[PDB]
Amino acid sequence: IVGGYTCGANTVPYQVSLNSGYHFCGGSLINSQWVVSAAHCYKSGIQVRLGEDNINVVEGNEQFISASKSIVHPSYNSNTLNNDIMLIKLKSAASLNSRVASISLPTSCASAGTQCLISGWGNTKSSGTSYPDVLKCLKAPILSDSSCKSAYPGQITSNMFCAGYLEGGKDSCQGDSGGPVVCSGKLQGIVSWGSGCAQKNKPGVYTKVCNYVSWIKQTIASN
Ligand SMILES: [Ca+2]
Repeated sequence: IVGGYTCGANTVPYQVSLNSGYHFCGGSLINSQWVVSAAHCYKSGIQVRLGEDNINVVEGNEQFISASKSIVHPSYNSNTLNNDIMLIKLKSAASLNSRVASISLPTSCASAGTQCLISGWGNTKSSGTSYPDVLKCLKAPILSDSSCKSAYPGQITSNMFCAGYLEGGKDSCQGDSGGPVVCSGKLQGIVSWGSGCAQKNKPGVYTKVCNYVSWIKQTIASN
């Protein structure tokens, strides 16, 4: 997250870190057994880390649970990132508590203009590289479809939305991929892509989770 703030330990209790020997992507706990992330964060051998604040110190509220299954969307296209969503099943259910909690899936899609909370352990520099240890947060508004398509001509599908600041300076970034965009208390986006991070006229692009709720529900009903 570039231009964000330190969230505060366990104040984003549905945020997970995906670990394959190191943190590589975020995700969102949607019930005790399932995490939603980005399909471009697929790796074999994922361990889900819940209750994290500092990802490099065991502070006492973590649960580390191996994934048993990952399910990339059936229509994921890794070239365009259309349908950039994946489900990860935990080998064992998380113990839900004040620091490890699920986020609701949406009933309706979020509105342009809505300020959402984006979080993660990704890079905090627009130019250069610095990865935080503790979870960072950003409030960013959803941008109109026409603004998003003007920023990325011929690249935005109906399964993507933009959020952020066209003047630059505030955005998600590498290493935040897969993590949540929460708007009015529901998971509305997944950190997916953008041109650089926090560059002028190049806002973040997010997977539109409200288009996937039927797939998520039927998949979790089946696995
Ligand atoms: Ca930790």
